[PDB]
Amino acid sequence: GFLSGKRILVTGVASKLSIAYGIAQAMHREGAELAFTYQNDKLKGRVEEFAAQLGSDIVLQCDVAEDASIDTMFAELGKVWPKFDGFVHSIGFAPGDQLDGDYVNAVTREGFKIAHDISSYSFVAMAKACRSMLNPGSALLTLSYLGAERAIPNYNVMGLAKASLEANVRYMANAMGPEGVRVNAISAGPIRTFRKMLAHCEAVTPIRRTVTIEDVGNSAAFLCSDLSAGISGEVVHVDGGFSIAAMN
Amino acid sequence: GFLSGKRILVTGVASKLSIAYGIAQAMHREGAELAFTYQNDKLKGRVEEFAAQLGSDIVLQCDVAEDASIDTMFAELGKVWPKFDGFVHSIGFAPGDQLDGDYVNAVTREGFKIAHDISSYSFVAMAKACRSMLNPGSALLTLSYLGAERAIPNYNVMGLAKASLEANVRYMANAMGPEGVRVNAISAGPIRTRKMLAHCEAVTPIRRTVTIEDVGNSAAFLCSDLSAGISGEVVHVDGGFSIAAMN
Amino acid sequence: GFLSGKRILVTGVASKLSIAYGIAQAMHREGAELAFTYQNDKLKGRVEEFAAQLGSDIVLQCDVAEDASIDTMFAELGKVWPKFDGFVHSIGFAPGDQLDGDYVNAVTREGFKIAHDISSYSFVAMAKACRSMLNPGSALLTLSYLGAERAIPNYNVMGLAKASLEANVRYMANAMGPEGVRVNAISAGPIRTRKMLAHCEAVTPIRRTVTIEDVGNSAAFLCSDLSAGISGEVVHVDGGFSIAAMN
Amino acid sequence: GFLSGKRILVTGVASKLSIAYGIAQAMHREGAELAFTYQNDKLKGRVEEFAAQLGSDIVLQCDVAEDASIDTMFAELGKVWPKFDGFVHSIGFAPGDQLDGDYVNAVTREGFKIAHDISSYSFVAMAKACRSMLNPGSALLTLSYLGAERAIPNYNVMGLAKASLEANVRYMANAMGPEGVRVNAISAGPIRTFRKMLAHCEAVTPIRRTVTIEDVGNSAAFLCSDLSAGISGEVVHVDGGFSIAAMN
Ligand SMILES: [N]C(=O)C1=[C][N+]([C]2O[C]([C]OP(=O)([O-])OP([O])(=O)O[C][C]3O[C](N4[C]=NC5=C4N=[C]N=C5[N])[C]([O])[C]3[O])[C]([O])[C]2O[B@@]2([O])C3=C([C]=[C][C]=[C]3)[C]=NN2C([N])=O)=[C][C]=[C]1
Ligand SMILES: [N]C(=O)C1=[C][N+]([C]2O[C]([C]OP(=O)([O-])OP([O])(=O)O[C][C]3O[C](N4[C]=NC5=C4N=[C]N=C5[N])[C]([O])[C]3[O])[C]([O])[C]2O[B@@]2([O])C3=C([C]=[C][C]=[C]3)[C]=NN2C([N])=O)=[C][C]=[C]1
Ligand SMILES: [N]C(=O)C1=[C][N+]([C]2O[C]([C]OP(=O)([O-])OP([O])(=O)O[C][C]3O[C](N4[C]=NC5=C4N=[C]N=C5[N])[C]([O])[C]3[O])[C]([O])[C]2O[B@@]2([O])C3=C([C]=[C][C]=[C]3)[C]=NN2C([N])=O)=[C][C]=[C]1
Ligand SMILES: [N]C(=O)C1=[C][N+]([C]2O[C]([C]OP(=O)([O-])OP([O])(=O)O[C][C]3O[C](N4[C]=NC5=C4N=[C]N=C5[N])[C]([O])[C]3[O])[C]([O])[C]2O[B@@]2([O])C3=C([C]=[C][C]=[C]3)[C]=NN2C([N])=O)=[C][C]=[C]1
Repeated sequence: GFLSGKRILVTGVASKLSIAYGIAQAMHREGAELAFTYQNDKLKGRVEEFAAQLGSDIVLQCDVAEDASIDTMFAELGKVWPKFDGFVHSIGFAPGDQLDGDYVNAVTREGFKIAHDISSYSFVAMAKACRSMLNPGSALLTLSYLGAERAIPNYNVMGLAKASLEANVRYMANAMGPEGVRVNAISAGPIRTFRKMLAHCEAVTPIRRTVTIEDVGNSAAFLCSDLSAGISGEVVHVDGGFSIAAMN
Repeated sequence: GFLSGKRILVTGVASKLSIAYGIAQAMHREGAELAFTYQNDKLKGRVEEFAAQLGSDIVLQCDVAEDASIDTMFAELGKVWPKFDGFVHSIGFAPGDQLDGDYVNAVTREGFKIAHDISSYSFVAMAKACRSMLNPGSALLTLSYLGAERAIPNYNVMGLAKASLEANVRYMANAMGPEGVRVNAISAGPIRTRKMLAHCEAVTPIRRTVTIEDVGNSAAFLCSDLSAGISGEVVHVDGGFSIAAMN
Repeated sequence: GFLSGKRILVTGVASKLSIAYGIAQAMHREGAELAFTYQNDKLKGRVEEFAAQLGSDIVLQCDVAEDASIDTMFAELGKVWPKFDGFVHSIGFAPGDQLDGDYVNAVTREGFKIAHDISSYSFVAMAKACRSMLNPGSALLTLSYLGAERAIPNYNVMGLAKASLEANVRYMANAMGPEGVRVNAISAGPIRTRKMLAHCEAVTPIRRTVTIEDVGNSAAFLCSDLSAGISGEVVHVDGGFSIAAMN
Repeated sequence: GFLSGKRILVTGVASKLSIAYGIAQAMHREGAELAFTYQNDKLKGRVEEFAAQLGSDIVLQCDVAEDASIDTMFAELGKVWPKFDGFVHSIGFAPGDQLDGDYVNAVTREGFKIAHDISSYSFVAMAKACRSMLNPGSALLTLSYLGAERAIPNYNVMGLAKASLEANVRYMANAMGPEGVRVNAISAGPIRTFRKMLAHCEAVTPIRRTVTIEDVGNSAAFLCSDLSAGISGEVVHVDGGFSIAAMN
């Protein structure tokens, strides 16, 4: 596979529906050696077994809200991989009350802080903590959403956090490029991981279907492989062309 | 002039060189009645003098880091302006260590938190706190910068906070549009007040850096009923710098 | 008003509903002296009457399909305005068959050629033909549309021609900036004058379609010294429509 | 390879330095069956032999200035491939006088017409002429340049033609998507196929090198493969992050 010889850490695997699962799947298909993180001691067993099916028993706890947890995860990772070739950041959160109704009425100082901290800062917090561990030719990948670029009802403060995240992609690419690391995002179309949101995108997307975790995983695999050696700092739309049409 | 009849609150005046100052001068030139905030004790006197020179004695304390300080400022404002026509948000900050050197090395969780809180969250915090006071036809304005869109050396986490601020403009414009409020930003070129300035002078299509007068005249337009068809827009007032490459 | 002292040429007036008409009214309201072109014999009378109502008797024929017609129009213009301050380009056309149905089936080599020639090339053709006549401080303006940026059904090859027109704005702004000329576009929302209009009304943040008055007030700003810090910009005057999704 | 079972037409191969060559190379590496066009009876032998090295003796004359030539090329192609899975458009031209000096002084009605006709219209002229021949899952690819988005000295009217071309990508994707065809562009960084232009991009690009025809070919291969099934109507920057940095 075109990831042979690569070791990639994959965050965000929570179930077989997770975008991160589809990415891990495609990467394993392409010959990558994988490691997995999990947020809390609840997902622990569930992720250990997803890992197993994908050639791996590197399953490590990490809450990205805490610098200590990120450090201790990469110290653990360093025991089996003193060096490695990048990671997939597939993590986001905002408090539930943030994401319903009029944006201005819903947003709070605290809601804004957590959304940005978990959905955007954590991407660079992970890069900081593993920087000396990355091989030349490493690639970092995060997952964004059209909410960054357009005002979408209910998406609310997550849109700001995703915009911060896409700028984070650019400043990371810029800072880490000279030492041979690429940094990109995929802006994915909607996937079941909102019933009206999915339905709308299907009717008006150029490809006339919603994208799958397989489509996103294949794009992800490519973007973390040396095939994409020419691509850095880019948000690639894997939404079947939805964002480039209007009034279909 | 073209803002006669409008009541506009102007934040962020700190000196005669402040963008907010060029904006307040331009708006007063166009007949706006103005009100002013100041952040702390150190700036109160400067802002009173500027306000007096521009016909105003509404000078109110406001530290956008705190919800209570925004709320009491608007309660104070409501005694003289029970309704008004919008505000200019000309505020941002990141701790000094954030803005020098390699971005990935410089940024910290706390530095990121403050940059976004002060430079982005505060725009919608002010809007939330005065929403019921805004007349139909109101306009809100904030100030952003090309670092929101491109990776600029040393700008670092402030680029992320400005990107969050630009999306805030879109989300606020969309939320507030139905009750008659527009929300825009000006992405200003760097203002001569250091290596970046010499660069922008040479390669900007109009062959100079923009001034606070340029910015102020665009800002007054964007807060006036002349810009009635413009909302959720980041307008580049950088002399065309951003749209050129390899000049 | 804010265009006193400016001499601006206005193309594209065809009726009281023309965007160019709202623009000419707004500029005359702001003290500009105006000049007018008309495309052909059929429109001459309408444009003379409008010009007279707005204080002008400079009404000149110009078909931008031909180099000689642009050159003689500007030679005519130079007898009354040896120098002047810019022009509003409000011209586009594609043959009728281009603009209905599947894009790939509708477009032809000839239809593409004409759409780009008339709707894009003509902006720089006019600029070339009057370059030496423009005062420092001059501004050129053209009218574009969201189809330049997104695939819109039925707009078809006109979207490609508008994209070429937007890049023309950037290349002209960059070329002409050093001698004191700015060049911008307004990307106007669809104006009520059919299913698209009902759509834009419901989902546009300001909850209405923009009017030729909205467009005209932005255009007058962009041709005035108030927009001195703005060049090579496509400003969206569509009420925020383009920056929202799934409304 | 991830193009196995695909048949792709590749235009624009003029020499071993051509972007189209690097694309053909990568595609053949990935198992695609190839066909090649050539502009004039001069390149004929030279292209026939490039083809041979890449598993192919489908080498067909085509001048994209002429509808008849495009039609007769696809009729010929139809003799060996009644159906096929898309094509690479790697064609552009403007008269030499267009591309030097002040844009406004250099541009002419005729220069503008030819630049747009050859660099932009020809992409959709090819799609029109082979539409009934495309399999579901087909992909079309063209090559653009940052000149479309920014004003670059000397690039002049080619910038307008490339902007027209990128809009063409979107309207094509929109029109052809429902019948199962994707359409994308790669905006490539500078490649030797200007000595100061290359040099500048090397110093200030995040990856600190200019991209190669191999980087572009690998991205091209991906974008014409089913791995990119989620991507349509997109201009992918394969310029090593150059366009997303400023003042480096
Ligand atoms: N889905 C869709 O459609 C989309 C998405 N996106 C994105 O991506 C990401 C991922 O997510 P998903 O896959 O989808 O889901 P899940 O599976 O559930 O996952 C999540 C995750 O995360 C994590 N976390 C949290 N928190 C935390 C964590 N970790 C660690 N630490 C901490 N603290 C968990 O665990 C899991 O695993 C994301 O990012 C997304 O985004 B978003 O915003 C969205 C959605 C939807 C739609 C849109 C958007 C969802 N979600 N989100 C979030 N969360 O953020 C993109 C596109 C599309
Ligand atoms: N300059 C230039 O070039 C620019 C700018 N920009 C922007 O805008 C704004 C404003 O700025 P300026 O005017 O310039 O400055 P100053 O005067 O200093 O001011 C500021 C203000 O704020 C305030 N604050 C703070 N914090 C706070 C406040 N208030 C309240 N509360 C609180 N807490 C003070 O007081 C004053 O007044 C801004 O936003 C800006 O941005 B930035 O980032 C930038 C710069 C430069 C360049 C670029 C950018 C600077 N600064 N910044 C900040 N700070 O943020 C835009 C464009 C341009
Ligand atoms: N409307 C709306 O919605 C819009 C529009 N836009 C644009 O802008 C311009 C103008 O339009 P309007 O005003 O609307 O129309 P009218 O009135 O018809 O006008 C036109 C003009 O032009 C001229 N021409 C032609 N050809 C020629 C000329 N001149 C000279 N020479 C030659 N050859 C006539 O005469 C008249 O005056 C334009 O550009 C527009 O665009 B488009 O595309 C559109 C529409 C609609 C919608 C969208 C778009 C219509 N039309 N168009 C054309 N035509 O092109 C913008 C936005 C909006
Ligand atoms: N190079 C670089 O850097 C770049 C490029 N790009 C693009 O891509 C394409 C391709 O080109 P190249 O590869 O580069 O080159 P070559 O090899 O030489 O090729 C060309 C071709 O074409 C053809 N043709 C022409 N005409 C015609 C034809 N065919 C057919 N028919 C007709 N009529 C020939 O044969 C050959 O093969 C292109 O498109 C490009 O673009 B551009 O604009 C550019 C350049 C440079 C830089 C930039 C840009 C060059 N060139 N070009 C043109 N031509 O167009 C992209 C990016 C980069």
